[PDB]
Amino acid sequence: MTRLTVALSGDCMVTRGGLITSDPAAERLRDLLRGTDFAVTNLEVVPSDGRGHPVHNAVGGGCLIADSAVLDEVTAAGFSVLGCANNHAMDLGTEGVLGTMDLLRARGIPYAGIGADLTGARRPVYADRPGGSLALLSCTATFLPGQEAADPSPELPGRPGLNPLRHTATMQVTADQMDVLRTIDAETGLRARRAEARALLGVDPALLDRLALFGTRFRTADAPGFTTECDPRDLDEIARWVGEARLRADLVVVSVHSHEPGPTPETPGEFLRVFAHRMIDEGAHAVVGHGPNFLRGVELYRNKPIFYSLGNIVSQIELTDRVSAEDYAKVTAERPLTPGRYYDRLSGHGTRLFAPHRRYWQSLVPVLTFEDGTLTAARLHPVDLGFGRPVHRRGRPRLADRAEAEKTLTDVAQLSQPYGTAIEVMDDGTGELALDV
Amino acid sequence: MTRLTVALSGDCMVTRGGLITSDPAAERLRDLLRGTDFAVTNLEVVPSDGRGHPVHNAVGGGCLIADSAVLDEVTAAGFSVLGCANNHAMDLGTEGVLGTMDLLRARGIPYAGIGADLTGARRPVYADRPGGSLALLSCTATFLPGQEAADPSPELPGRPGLNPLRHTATMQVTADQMDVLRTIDAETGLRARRAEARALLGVDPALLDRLALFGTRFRTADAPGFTTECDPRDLDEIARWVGEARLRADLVVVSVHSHEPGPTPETPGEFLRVFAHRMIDEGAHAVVGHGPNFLRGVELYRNKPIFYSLGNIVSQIELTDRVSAEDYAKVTAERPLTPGRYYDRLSGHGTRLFAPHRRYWQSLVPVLTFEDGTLTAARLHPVDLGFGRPVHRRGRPRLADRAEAEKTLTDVAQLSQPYGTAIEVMDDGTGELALDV
Amino acid sequence: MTRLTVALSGDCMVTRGGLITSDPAAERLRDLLRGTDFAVTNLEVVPSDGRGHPVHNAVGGGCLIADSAVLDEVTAAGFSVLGCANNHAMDLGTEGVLGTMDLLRARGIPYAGIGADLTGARRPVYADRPGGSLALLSCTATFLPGQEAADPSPELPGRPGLNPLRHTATMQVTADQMDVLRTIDAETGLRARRAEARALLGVDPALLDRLALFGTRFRTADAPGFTTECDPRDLDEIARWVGEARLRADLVVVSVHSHEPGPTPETPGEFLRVFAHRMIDEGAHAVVGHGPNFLRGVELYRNKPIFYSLGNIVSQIELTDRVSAEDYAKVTAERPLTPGRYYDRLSGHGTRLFAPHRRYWQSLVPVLTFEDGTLTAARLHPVDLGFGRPVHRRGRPRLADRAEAEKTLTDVAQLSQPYGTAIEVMDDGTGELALDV
Ligand SMILES: [Ca+2]
Ligand SMILES: [Ca+2]
Ligand SMILES: [Ca+2]
Repeated sequence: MTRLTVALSGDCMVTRGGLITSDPAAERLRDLLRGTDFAVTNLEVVPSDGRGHPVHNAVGGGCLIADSAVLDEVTAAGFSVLGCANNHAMDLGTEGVLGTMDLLRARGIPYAGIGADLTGARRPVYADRPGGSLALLSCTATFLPGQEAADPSPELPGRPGLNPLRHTATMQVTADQMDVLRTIDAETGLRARRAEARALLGVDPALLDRLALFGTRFRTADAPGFTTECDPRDLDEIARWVGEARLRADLVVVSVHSHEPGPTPETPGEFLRVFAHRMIDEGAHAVVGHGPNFLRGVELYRNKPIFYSLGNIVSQIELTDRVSAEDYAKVTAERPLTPGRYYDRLSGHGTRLFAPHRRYWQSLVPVLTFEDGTLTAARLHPVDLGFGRPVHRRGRPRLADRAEAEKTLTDVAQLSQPYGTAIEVMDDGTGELALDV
Repeated sequence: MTRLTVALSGDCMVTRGGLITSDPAAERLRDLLRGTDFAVTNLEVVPSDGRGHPVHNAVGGGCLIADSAVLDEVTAAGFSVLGCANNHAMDLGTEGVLGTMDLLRARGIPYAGIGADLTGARRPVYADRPGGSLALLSCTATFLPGQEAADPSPELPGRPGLNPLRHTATMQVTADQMDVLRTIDAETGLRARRAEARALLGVDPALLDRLALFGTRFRTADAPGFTTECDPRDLDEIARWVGEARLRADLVVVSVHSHEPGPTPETPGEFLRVFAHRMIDEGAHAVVGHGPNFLRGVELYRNKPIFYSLGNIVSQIELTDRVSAEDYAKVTAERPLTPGRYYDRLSGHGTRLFAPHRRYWQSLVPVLTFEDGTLTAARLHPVDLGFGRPVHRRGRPRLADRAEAEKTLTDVAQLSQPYGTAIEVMDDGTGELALDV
Repeated sequence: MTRLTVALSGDCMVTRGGLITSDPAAERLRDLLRGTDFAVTNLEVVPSDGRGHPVHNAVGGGCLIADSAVLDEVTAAGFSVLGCANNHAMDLGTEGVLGTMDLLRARGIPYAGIGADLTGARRPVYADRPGGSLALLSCTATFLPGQEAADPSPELPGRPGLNPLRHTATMQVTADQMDVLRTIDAETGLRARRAEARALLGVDPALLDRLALFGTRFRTADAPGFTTECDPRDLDEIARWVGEARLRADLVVVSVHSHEPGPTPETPGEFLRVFAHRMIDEGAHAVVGHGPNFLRGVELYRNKPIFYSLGNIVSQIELTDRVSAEDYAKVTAERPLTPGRYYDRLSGHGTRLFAPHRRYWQSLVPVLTFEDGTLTAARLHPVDLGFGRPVHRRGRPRLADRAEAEKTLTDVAQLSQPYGTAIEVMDDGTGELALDV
């Protein structure tokens, strides 16, 4: 009865115009996006007209702020529903995220994942088309503490921010390793410095047999190990809104940002897999992931796709003309630097960071087809971002040529193999997931 | 010489985008509306950008507030002249109705029935087209007391609000029933509590042989009965403006909102029939009614049509994302509710309110043709609103298929039979009124 | 250890300057007020600079709006903490009450009973002095429905308004009287007009053996009677904030507005007595009442005073220069009226309303002395408002002369006798309550 198509993509880090070049492979990507009912991307940049102040985001790679005109490039490329919860949305602070919401609403762009308070950041956004409706929810597990939005109290307003998916890590250690840690705690005098916190709260906050030292949670175990788990509040709250969106839309897509690695950099964190299964358990039709700036595996769970990371769909970090003073300070310089010179010195003249490795310049655009909520097709379109090209040309997306698309499709198939996912391959380098329906 | 077509419709309770789906029956409804000279609907929702505060409208079913973008859906569907006097226009208070007027005027949408003062709410609006002009007046007989607009004094401004059609109800009781009422008044001690109101005003305000007790008017009569009558001020004032509009437009349409039932729910209140006859007596070319959220009869009076209720042309109450705190309090909940969950619990999981009954999901769009003020045709187009479909899909209008349109046309013919109205029926399920001209 | 004095007063209906005349008895009243630690009055007028729109408050006697300069007269007279919850605070709507809050905060005047949302209207205000602190809470049981403030929801803001003390009245009727009421319901056809409300909600909303007809609650009883009861929500919420204020101030005063009469006009409603006992049960040090524009009895409950009504401390209703158009319409006139002529015709040229009766022009200012929360003194100062004087001079307060103060003190003693209250009388006409401490 109802038949809807959804295009998915990863980090859209756009800082320049001319996003879609005159290359036929780039114009064919825009044609692909425009031809779908909904095209989702993750706005990994703060569009700005001047509102806000730069926050110190050194671990995030610096501030990512661009002229608000890049929003026109995003929409003209074909993207129609934006996810905004990520580790850069708060780069201009609470005033910046309020400026972003204003810019998006003035341009008529549906967005989710940020809000004036926590509920607004958690809400889904409903995009209505003549053929049906899509609900988008957006959250992130990577962000500086405090950047999460807050709901109001009877006496104070909330706080603008992002929709959080918090998680805790626990270090499993043997009983002998545990005794050495507490010995180090006592002998270094650190336990003595918690003496008054014991008197104020009534008990040692390091004694939970659990243990909290150096801002890290330790637990006695049979063998050493490492475990992660979602925050129960965030998991239940996000799941709650997913069930709400299922009643009011044909399709529910959950967009999650997560840099956190598993046992190996290409595997997702264990908490992210639990989160993705829960979202589909609550009624989501797809889970699209991003963060690590490279591709990760694709899992089919209860006949619904989980894309743990679609990498970057646009990557123009080194082309931003907005570098904060704290970011400049990370590069020792004998003279004041211009933005382009700053990034050249930051990457060691191109010998480190994202430039030398091909994984940061391959992408994937899935196009899913649903019929009455059932997944009937999941096409895979590999995207090339121009590895090895000059800094001013790399980062713009185009449909990969046959040879490169096959390499990307092989990578995705290999990353998806632990989940039992199979891929059919076309002659042009595109492919599609093998479905059970 | 002059030949004009007017499409009429009922309550437009729009809260979502994609009002006209990709269904050919829905696209053919937009084609029908766009093809007329004037398409009138009743804006039964407050479009908002944030101005105002929710009023407690529990008897009205709750607050009905939507993103102001729904105005674009109304105009793109084909509606061109809006009536705004109804029991929801004041859902965001005087500031909300001032915000609505701003939104409508910024989008170039003609409207009537609300204003900054009582005269502005009473005025007609003149919609001019190359083929002629239509004057629309809009009033409502259902609203919370005080919501009516007010005119200024020499010392104070007026009050923003709606154009009212007030009415009083009188309970006819036998003389023995009357004596019991006054006995109950005296013996319960209620008459004692009016002792000082007697001293301040000079007489008992319950002694009018009329009688006013429990905020109700009682009158001695031969047999028990029930009578209603329009407020003389509102009837003369509205009639006054109708005569004004007749001098300045080719066509004068009066739009009246009224939930009030007659002896049976499908019959209009006796005052509404007197009002409708008066409007045509003063020179109106048509009277379009709405309120009860279902269809009522059609009457031809002095060769002019009276549509006592065209039901809902759009019905998306359960899809609103704006639920006030007082509205939430009507549903006892062990945890905070989302809007969709709140409406599911309010309707008893769909077992009560408007969902179980088909009458709330059938509609009618008449298209009238006038030639020099004379009615020469009155086509009837039954509209389906999707009974039994999921909550996120029902409420959007489309031209009913042959089988359903014939059922709707039978209902209208039956509801119109007490007025002597006859209908010709086409092969597709549409029809037209039998005219005397 | 701590010793604090509190002056109390009733309705302050000020609309003109020169509140304290050059009469030594008036200057001695200001000296009395200025000499206390806290002087409480009820602001029974909307101070305005132009913000808002007049609401239709016919049952309240019309709109009561004045130049905001009257706030300077209130403070210069000696009043220092204002209560604002009453049936006139909303005379200019939600915008007017927001304008009042702005005016009060710009002048540094502590106030309670109105707010931007329901919680702000319920909160106490803390007035701090070098000798200690007083917490004031303000609520009203007389107001037009909907004027109560509202708290926000996750999706909509609250509503500015007043702190409500709602209550329900039940008419006790015999079983035979009950059967006549339902017979009148069925035979008049009124029960037939609820036919669809039965289909929508699932049951007749008039069948609760209780019964709800004509917007009135009826109950079968042994004998006819009349009972009132506080709204459980308002009683528990107000009591909740009283317990909060007790922790943060030396003294807690609850100011309640109530026109509702008991079995006789001088007795308070039964619900008001239950409310007053509860407030002191929760930790309030005094309950000051007002509304009826005349004096009522004084009760000592658990060694804490309850003043059910202190009448008017200022009464200049007929001197307002702001008469709304709806208020003008209550007087049939052959020519447009000026404010003074309008009030002369409204009172029948002075032969009715408040002018002919002395009870509306006598007042009382109690001055309470507390020592560590214990009431050690309660002086009574009768106030004269100028009965029989010209309209432009009556309504301004002054300490009553010996002869008139003794008459007022006799009235208070008589009104307080049913509660077992005794009064000592001084030679000047003032007095004090007989305390058990
Ligand atoms: Ca990131
Ligand atoms: Ca209605
Ligand atoms: Ca009053």
